[PDB]
Amino acid sequence: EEAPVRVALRVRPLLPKELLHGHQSCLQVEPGLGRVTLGRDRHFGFHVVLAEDAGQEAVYQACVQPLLEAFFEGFNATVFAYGQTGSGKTYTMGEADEQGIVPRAMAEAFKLIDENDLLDCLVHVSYLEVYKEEFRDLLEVGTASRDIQLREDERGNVVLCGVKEVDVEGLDEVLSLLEMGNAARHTHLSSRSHTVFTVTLKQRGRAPLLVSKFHFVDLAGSERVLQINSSLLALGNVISALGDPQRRGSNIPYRDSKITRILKDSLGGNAKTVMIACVSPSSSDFDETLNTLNYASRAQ
Ligand SMILES: Nc1ncnc2c1ncn2[C@@H]1O[C@H](COP(=O)(O)OP(=O)(O)O)[C@@H](O)[C@H]1O
Ligand SMILES: [Mg+2]
Repeated sequence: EEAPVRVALRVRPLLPKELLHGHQSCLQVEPGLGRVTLGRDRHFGFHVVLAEDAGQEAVYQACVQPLLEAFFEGFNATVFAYGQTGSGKTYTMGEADEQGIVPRAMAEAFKLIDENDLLDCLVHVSYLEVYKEEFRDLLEVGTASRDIQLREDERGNVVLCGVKEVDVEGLDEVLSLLEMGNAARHTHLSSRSHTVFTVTLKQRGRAPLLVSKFHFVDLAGSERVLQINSSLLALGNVISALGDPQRRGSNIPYRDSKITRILKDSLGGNAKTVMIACVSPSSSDFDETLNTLNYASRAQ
């Protein structure tokens, strides 16, 4: 009935391009100790640390599978990928073998539905982009931003008005929708916008209403030019508050951004949340890697 935000760090390999430009790793990663060392003497610990050799299935098992279980119990869940552009958020979240979190979680969801034969289940999905505090519905997109509203009901549940929700019965249908949403996003950068893929599960007793939501979010790139003036800083403020024993029982400032408002019922409290902080090990990215390590640390 209450749980901390779980923070996972994912370190990707140094990329060919980075190697060819003369860069080398500035991170020593110790997965079994749950920790990393930046440069010579900057040490950071996280709930889960995944090294460059951790494959997609390993990330999914470490970070996401336990959310999937709470989702079917009727808890809300979110997994978000955070980090600078180029760090591996999209690769990790898998919405665009090498398949990422979304296809694996959806594959498992439909198997669970098949297994729970005493429940009658309905699943629908929405797929939204947030850019400069305006929504675009990627499954419609003929939808004016002004016609999508984010509200909250009396029981604290987030209510979307004007967003397309599509019933799905299998992974094939989910993959098809993701392909079209991703096509629709282009015909403004993907690294300056957030995307939110929301899966809603409605379960009723007898013969395959408890309602839960699982959000999969691929956040805007965290890089900075160098107080709360950005959606990433609003999200960081919220997760900081939740992780702070003095602040966590006080008023959590969800209202500051659309991203924190849409996740309000699915971020800490009674919901289960995992942040996957993605980092480049490249020495060329030292400063942004430090920024992400520090941001992720504030959530613990
Ligand atoms: N864990 C990983 N293993 C191998 N390649 C990766 C990994 N993470 C990211 N990459 C690659 O690094 C590049 C940037 O990844 P991407 O997912 O686009 O990052 P972001 O979404 O954070 O900008 C892509 O070419 C991607 O294939
Ligand atoms: Mg990306």
